[PDB]
Amino acid sequence: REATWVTEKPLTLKIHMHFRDKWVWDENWPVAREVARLTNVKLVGVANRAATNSQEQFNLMMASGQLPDIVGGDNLKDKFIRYGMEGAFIPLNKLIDQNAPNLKAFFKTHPEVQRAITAPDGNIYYLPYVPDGLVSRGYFIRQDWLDKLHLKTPQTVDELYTVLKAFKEKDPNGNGKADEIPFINRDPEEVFRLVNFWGARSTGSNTWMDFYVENGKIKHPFAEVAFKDGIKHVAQWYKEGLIDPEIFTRKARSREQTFGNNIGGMTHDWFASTALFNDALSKNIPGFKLVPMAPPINSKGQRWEEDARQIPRPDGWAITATNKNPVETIKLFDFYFGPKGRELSNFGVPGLTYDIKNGKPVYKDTVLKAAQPVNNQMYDIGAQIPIGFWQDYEYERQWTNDVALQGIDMYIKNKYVLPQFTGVNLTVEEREIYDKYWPDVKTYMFEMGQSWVMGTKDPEKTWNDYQQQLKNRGFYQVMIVMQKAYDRQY
Ligand SMILES: [Ca+2]
Repeated sequence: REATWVTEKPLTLKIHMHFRDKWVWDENWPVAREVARLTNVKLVGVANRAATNSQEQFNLMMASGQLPDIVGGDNLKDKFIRYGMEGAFIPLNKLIDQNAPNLKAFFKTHPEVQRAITAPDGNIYYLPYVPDGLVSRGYFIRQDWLDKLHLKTPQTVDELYTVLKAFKEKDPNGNGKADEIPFINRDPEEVFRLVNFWGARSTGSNTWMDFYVENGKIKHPFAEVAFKDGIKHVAQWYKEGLIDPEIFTRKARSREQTFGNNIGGMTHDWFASTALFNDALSKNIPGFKLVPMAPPINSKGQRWEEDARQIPRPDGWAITATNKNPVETIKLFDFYFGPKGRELSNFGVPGLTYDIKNGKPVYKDTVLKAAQPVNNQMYDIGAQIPIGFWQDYEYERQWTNDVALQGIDMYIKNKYVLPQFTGVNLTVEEREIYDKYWPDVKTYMFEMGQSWVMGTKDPEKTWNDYQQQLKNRGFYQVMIVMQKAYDRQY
């Protein structure tokens, strides 16, 4: 028996949580078992472990019969809202005010967050993953390769093109082989962000292919003429091999592969984990020096850093209408917003991954000296996972080295980060159009995007057909409701 118990008799619930296309909830996780012990509530996963698409799995579950008790994961906000209104997920407003003091307090002081997760009917259908921090990604380039080739840090897109071209043809790793890949990225979507170099947006926030606002008008990056011209340039860089040919397939371990084998020359990724490669590779590649660099001046004469930490993220978990124990569930959820629950969800297990010293959670040296970035380590034990939790930046500071810190401070000080889209609140009627067309349009945009990048389709020759399809697929119907909602507020 524990004072943190949310129920006297032991309670086990089923959870479907497939996330980031490669992970599933594991009751075996140290963190999970630690929370079970402290709350007397144990969660058992039911997600298909051999799945490669989390979203597909959510749909599969939505059509596999009786739903589990809890559903969680990344990029589920729209599904939580859509099916929440359909009655698949229950409203949490009441449950919170009456049984979740930690959350009621959090929302009271975080009105923007509460608004961001509220549905058109005014109901809260899930608890979000709430990131902590300001900046997210930044550009990194091989300083040792620049020095080896006697090149200066590229300040413009034209200078960058010359640098990447040199990386490709001048054998910087000096093994006499043309094995260098100028630009690499673990996120395929970052290839689309390259259009920034030519004054075109790729997304309005940390949420991929999100809308943005410009002079009181809602716009979507993939529908703009600037994207047509910008993507032509990206396609060219891809054809010339300046961009990793496996950009859409490599994914997750692109850094360990390309930097580890000394063939990657530049990327655009999160500061902390990316800078760590300098420490992880120092022994094998002596001169290895991956450093942050300001965004190059684009075709519009500006240095853009389009990405920023998003608070909250469209990630989290909800309670299904089939959950026979809703009050205990919300209490379990509330535990995560208390001091001990938040600590576990961020650092892992005390005595395992960290220890309390001077009263503060302090990571063990075995974790800090590991070859694997600290967040990857947390994922392995059930921490820093996209459930409904409040991230604590202190967990990140401990493994943010001086190189990363310098880059972070440079971006903050120089204000390269573009204003982020804070979204809009649609009425039920407006949301109906949104849920009917947006999902499929988004899918189509990505597909067209890859085709343009890989040269299987010429953006110039297919633009009119593309615009016609966006129309036929209801994209402009979605755009109109978005604009009506935007004005309804500003
Ligand atoms: Ca080489």
